[PDB]
Amino acid sequence: SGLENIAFNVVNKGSFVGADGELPVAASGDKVFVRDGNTDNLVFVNKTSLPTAIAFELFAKRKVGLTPPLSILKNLGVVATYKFVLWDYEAERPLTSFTKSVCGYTDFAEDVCTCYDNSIQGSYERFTLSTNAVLFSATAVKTGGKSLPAIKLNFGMLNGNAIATVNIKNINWFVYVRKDGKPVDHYDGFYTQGRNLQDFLPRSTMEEDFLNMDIGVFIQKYGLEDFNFEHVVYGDVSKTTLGGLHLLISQVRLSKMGILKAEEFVAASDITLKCCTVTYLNDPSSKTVCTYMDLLLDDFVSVLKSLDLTVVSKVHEVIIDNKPWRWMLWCKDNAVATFYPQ
Amino acid sequence: SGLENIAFNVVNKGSFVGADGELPVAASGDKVFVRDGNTDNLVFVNKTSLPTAIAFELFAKRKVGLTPPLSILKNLGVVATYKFVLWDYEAERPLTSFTKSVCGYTDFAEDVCTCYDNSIQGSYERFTLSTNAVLFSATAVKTGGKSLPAIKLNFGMLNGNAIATVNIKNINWFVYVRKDGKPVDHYDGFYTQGRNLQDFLPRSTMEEDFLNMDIGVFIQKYGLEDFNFEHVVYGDVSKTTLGGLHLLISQVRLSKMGILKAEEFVAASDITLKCCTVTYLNDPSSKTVCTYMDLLLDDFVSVLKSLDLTVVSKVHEVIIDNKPWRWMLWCKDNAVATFYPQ
Amino acid sequence: SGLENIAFNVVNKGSFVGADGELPVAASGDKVFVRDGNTDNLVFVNKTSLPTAIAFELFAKRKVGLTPPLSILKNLGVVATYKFVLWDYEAERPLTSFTKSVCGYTDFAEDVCTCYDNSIQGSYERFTLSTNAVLFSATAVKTGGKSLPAIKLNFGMLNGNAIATVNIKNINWFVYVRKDGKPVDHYDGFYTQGRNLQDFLPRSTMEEDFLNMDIGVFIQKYGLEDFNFEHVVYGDVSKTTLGGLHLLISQVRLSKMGILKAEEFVAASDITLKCCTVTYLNDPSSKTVCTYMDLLLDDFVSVLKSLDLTVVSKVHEVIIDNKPWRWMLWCKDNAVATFYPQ
Amino acid sequence: SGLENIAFNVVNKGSFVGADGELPVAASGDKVFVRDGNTDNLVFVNKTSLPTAIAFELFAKRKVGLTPPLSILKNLGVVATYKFVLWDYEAERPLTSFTKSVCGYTDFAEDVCTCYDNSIQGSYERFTLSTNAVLFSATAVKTGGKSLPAIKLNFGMLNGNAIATVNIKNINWFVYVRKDGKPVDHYDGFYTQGRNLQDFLPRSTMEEDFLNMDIGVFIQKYGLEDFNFEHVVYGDVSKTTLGGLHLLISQVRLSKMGILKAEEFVAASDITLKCCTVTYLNDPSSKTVCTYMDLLLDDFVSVLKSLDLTVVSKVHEVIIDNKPWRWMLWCKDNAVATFYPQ
Amino acid sequence: SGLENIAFNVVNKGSFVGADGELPVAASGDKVFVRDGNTDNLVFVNKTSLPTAIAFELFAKRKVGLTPPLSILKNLGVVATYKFVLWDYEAERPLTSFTKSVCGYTDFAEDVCTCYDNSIQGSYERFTLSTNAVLFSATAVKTGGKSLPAIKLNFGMLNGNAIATVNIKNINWFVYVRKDGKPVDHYDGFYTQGRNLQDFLPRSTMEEDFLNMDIGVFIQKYGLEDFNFEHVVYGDVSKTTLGGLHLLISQVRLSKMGILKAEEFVAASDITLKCCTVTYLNDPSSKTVCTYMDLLLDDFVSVLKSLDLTVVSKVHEVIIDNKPWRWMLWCKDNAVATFYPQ
Repeated sequence: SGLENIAFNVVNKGSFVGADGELPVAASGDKVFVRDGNTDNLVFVNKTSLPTAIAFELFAKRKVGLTPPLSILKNLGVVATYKFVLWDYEAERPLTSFTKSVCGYTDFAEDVCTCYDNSIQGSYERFTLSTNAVLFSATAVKTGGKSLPAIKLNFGMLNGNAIATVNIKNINWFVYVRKDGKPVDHYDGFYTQGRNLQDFLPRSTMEEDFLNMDIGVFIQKYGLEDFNFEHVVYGDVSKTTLGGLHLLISQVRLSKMGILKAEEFVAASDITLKCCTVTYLNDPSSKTVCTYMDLLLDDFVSVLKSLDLTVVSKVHEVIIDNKPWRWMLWCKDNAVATFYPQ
Repeated sequence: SGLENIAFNVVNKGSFVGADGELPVAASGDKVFVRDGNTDNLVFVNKTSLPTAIAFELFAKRKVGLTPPLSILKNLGVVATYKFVLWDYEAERPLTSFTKSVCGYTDFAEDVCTCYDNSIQGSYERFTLSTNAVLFSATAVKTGGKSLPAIKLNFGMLNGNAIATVNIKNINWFVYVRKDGKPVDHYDGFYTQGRNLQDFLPRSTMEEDFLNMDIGVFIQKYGLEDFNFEHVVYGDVSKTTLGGLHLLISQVRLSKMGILKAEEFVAASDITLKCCTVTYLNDPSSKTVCTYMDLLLDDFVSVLKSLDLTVVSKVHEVIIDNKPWRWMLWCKDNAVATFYPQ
Repeated sequence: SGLENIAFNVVNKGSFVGADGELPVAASGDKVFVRDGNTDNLVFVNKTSLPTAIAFELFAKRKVGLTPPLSILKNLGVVATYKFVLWDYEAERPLTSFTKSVCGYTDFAEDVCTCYDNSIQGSYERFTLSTNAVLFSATAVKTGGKSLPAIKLNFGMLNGNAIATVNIKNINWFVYVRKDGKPVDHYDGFYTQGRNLQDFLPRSTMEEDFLNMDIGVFIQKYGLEDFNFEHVVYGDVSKTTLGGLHLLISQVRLSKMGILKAEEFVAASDITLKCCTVTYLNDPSSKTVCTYMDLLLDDFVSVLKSLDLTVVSKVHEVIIDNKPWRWMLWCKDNAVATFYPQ
Repeated sequence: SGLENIAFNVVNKGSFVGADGELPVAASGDKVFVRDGNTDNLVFVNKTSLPTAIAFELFAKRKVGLTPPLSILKNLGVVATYKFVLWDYEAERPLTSFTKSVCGYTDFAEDVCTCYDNSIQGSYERFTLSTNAVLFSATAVKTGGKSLPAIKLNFGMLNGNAIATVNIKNINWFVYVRKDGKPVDHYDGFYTQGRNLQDFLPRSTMEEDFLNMDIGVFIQKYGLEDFNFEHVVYGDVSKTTLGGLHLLISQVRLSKMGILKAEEFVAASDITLKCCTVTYLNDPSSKTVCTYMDLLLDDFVSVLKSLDLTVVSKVHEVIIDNKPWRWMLWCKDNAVATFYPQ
Repeated sequence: SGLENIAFNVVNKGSFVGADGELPVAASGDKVFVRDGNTDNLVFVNKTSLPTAIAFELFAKRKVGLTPPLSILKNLGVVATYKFVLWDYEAERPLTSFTKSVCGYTDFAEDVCTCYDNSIQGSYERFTLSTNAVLFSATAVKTGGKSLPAIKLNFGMLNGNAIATVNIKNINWFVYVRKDGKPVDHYDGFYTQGRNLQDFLPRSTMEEDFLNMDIGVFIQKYGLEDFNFEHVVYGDVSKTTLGGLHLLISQVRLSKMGILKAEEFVAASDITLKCCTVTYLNDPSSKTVCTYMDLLLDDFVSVLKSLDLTVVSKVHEVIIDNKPWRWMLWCKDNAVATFYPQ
């Protein structure tokens, strides 16, 4: 019921909930203001390529609180969301430029891979009829008494903050794909965790141990002697060009030791393969193009312990967030020399 | 009911009429667009200091078709309009920055000189109760069987075009003032006509005659020999500095003779005293600060024929659009030498 | 003496002090630049709805160093400041859109509730003549009686940073109201402290103890057993929906235990009742609409210890920053169940 | 004395004249507004790449009224103007991005080819000392009866309008060059007239005759039979590709016959060689790249009657506005076939 | 090869490296977006006074990784960089508005003081021929074993992060000046270190000691009793006006003790003399205009121990970053009272 009503919701409920009320609002350049008697309050700054009042609407209509991770949805070719929007809080930007039944300006009429939120009346039915589509759900989906083959997540986001099953608290997402007119049989692979350098929290004993233990002690405990962990995960800050360092957790640990900067090529929370320029001040070291992923450390190790250490170079395909990724492996004398994506 | 509904009205009815329907719209910088399937149509360009979507709303809510002239309303200290807006089509801009019960963003809560349109349910009643306010009406206003003292206009505007009573067609506006808590007794003076150089049409036989006749013939016919009409109204293009030329109609006539440019200091259709830089190409002449008014030529003459030609210099006060204006008169040998405003 | 002079002051003294000198300046979009020979330095970014050069001037003319808290001024209906501006450093914005004798573009000629700074020549006189106005000063007004009912503040701001009387350092503001033509008799209630989550420093032994002590120990020491402090102030992070948490200090303590995000609905330092979306990562918990105020913990307690624990539900009115606020109280078996604003 | 004072001058005197007074002004995007109590009036729209308040200042400080033609000044490599600005009314833009002693933001400290206005105290002295510089003056500059020789113009501009010596009215400019540390000996060539298609007026009997006479009659009278005037100047509208048409006056004549559009490649009034896409509706014909110059028809003809009609192709150099221009000449059987610039 | 190719490089390599590939890009306001199928990703936000696509190009063409400190280059009057740009990461802005052979829009044709990067083919040759120019190099420039003498730096920047020779890691820059047509003989003075308050790391045992030791212990160890170190460097937070505090390291130490804010007057990383408004919350104290420099503590001390403590006031000239700086010295009874720049 108009921008004045949406402003009322955003100011009083932090998002559009369908509350009654109006505030005077005007977009002006990339800013949204609300007239508060004798003062104009800034309530929104547009970092999208959309018109400001539009970006503001979509932000107000984002799914608030508990949300599914973004990169998987992006990876499944999601083009538009149905009756909600998913906000990338890191890039400041909806998941895509397109919606369905959200906003006239951005609505995308053509049949296309659409993402449905099971918590919303009728989205399941529209999803099942589709040739290509994705469904997510706080719970599983069935027909029979027995269910539907599924992507099962034991972590998620909360108002754009990374959260995990953790005192005993269950964080679950069920994500379903239909493609070329039929359910996808099965879902392989690992899932990126969606954490960031500043707010990183460990989600496994092995991760706890990586951050807390001495190097030799951690390597011994988990039997990693043939994987050049000191290079590949710990990072080698001994030359001016910083070696390896290819997980998020690598940065986390090293920044406990000293001052570490990581400058992301393109700010985003809906991407699997990440990349930054990384600088370590204390023992001056940097790597201009530092690829990395936030893989659960257990999963990464599990990948290492399935590699052939006898070849000199192979390219291995790892399935992460539902997509094959090319990881280069250099070996030497039955130990890993380097292991990196691309 | 939201910008999408207002866009629907503007695109299909040229203004907001309360039609049902929605078009996707977004302001972007100083432009308004409507999404037309695969194309964005530009429907509005903002030349106001207001936020673009706001300026667009107020424009959509302007009084359309037959309107009262603007400069009188401005001159009566009008601060806000009640339940409509008056659009200055020349400046591209509402009459003031303020409304009442039109638009949250621009609404002005405090009691102030408000302008009411009698065609709108309830505006008369609110007007009568006010300490300061203005009312306009297609017809007169009474209590008794006998009426209300009034500003009576026999001309007006039509979608921002100047129109006059003229085959037999009546153009009337009745404008009423209440000030310091009571009706204004009486209304003196003349009214500017609101025409422009390009679209000027004569409204009297004398005006017809000014444009059509020879100079000597026109002067003789109307007995203007002691008023330096050749200088004051016809304009003297014989030196590089163009003399006199102090009515709109002066420009109109001279531009029939040759190429005349008139560059307004500040574009506006709600101002009484006008001013431009005027250039005549054929017999190169110009006047940097050329004051002028669009007075009915009869009224101007009537003012001349009430001046004392015996003084060397007096400043005369003329009442135009309800305001005293200072007109300088230099006389010499019982004829006018110069007569100009300021 | 023009924008060039104001730029000179801002660049060399961080504000307009009346220093002589000039620097080439241009606003461009929402930015202000200074030509430094071969380089344009960005000196200001406009987050207000005012034109950029104008927002820049008012920022340059803000009261620098020691300043009174803002929300009380806003609460006393202050519309404009006389010969200075109060900068909200959090919103990046003058206190209101209007000044008096500061800047032409923003000056507000009409008689209205004006705020005067006693340190400025003549402000007290103008204040005393006013029908509605507020006065603030480092010292209190005296006259045998003698003082003049003033909301004696023992804390303040300092370049937008919260500071308190604290080694022995006095921070005082005296704030006077005239309303409907006469001094306000008396001033009741408590005052918000204006601290933020990141910079929070305790101001009382009780506050020191809330941050440092165990829960049971703190509750016992202050006899809070019947006030559900574990829910109302400590916060309950045990479900996905985070319970209670209704003071700034609540967030402060919880962020010492783990990673706590607090996303303000509208950034401002001139508002009394605050509100955010709050997320706790370590034991995943969040509250979408989390009302809170930064009350002195002693005062809040004092409020608790004046409630009737025998009713099931009452709405209590508490006076904070000179305004009645509705606080909801659910009781159960003579102990507080919930106590929150609205 | 500040933008407020400059706004006062522009609104009341149409330019900066040094009048006392202030109006609240604010640039906002590419627009400048003045607060007129309850209304923001648009007084300037920026079409320059300068910041808006700056472009507004330079416009206010332009030379008003009688001005020298622009393209010659541009051709003499003028980089900055001393204590004034020259406004290109067509492109809406100062002659260059640079001034000296006009505006801090655009001032150009380095010694460079500067243009001086003899009407301005001290400009002649600074000009004479310079290594490279241009001087213009409405009076010849002297020496001892005799003179530093000059570019002598018998035409000029008036508030951006083309004007000529013409009842008996003298329009003169005297333009002087110093280059590589010494007066320029002498000045050859012709000068473009600076007219436009809409406001074109003839400046010679030959020009009068070209517009008014029949083609054969005009050609015979002036003995033009061997110059393909019907193609080169009249233009050939007989095919879909419109032939020749290489003078302003060519367009002028043709637009008297029917509807002619001429879309300039780059709007400017400071350029000698012009170019447009030209379309004739009545007998559908167009030329995408139509080069032309506004040469005095007598001068153009004078150039024709100094060509060798015996060669098949030569490139001739013509001096126009103090610069050599390459004109291509195709001849056939001792008559011109084509004659065009480039 | 076009903005699309530059976007490809920035998104995939974090800068322009000459990689092949294209991404659709568009600047819009002060933002640059890349079309990623169904989504527009924000890749750059313009904080410069240049047009956005241009600022974006210069950023992509910055020197990446190991770079020379900026303020010295600025101090040597550098106007343009040859075939690279130096990015000020703090102000978000090239070092100047000008380049040579980088970008057409910002290229500066005229001979002027140019900076050359020895790592770039042909820059040394162009540098040597120049009348005024600067050259930097990670290797000393030679002559016959010996050398054109240089500004020798044992510290530098790394992707905008301050770094020093430091396990054993050499950070060197060699900076050479030519002026008035000939090598500069010799280079006196000290060099600012380019650190910031947040990322400050000590570069000397004395610096280590200043941060870690007690005040008396530090002063005694280094024999500083006659230099009012407690005021001049430690700072005096005991009054509401915070005394002395004239080094970066002063802030660093104090912010270890409690909450210290330092608001820079103009954000920059290319300036020697710094200045801010500094506020200490815990013991409320602030200094509006707080001048400071990040000098190696050893160098500052070295300057102190070369002062005459017998005068009451002298102004001392100190050479820092190749420039004389006026430092005021007040003495009293053969001990320093105050010592500050300006």
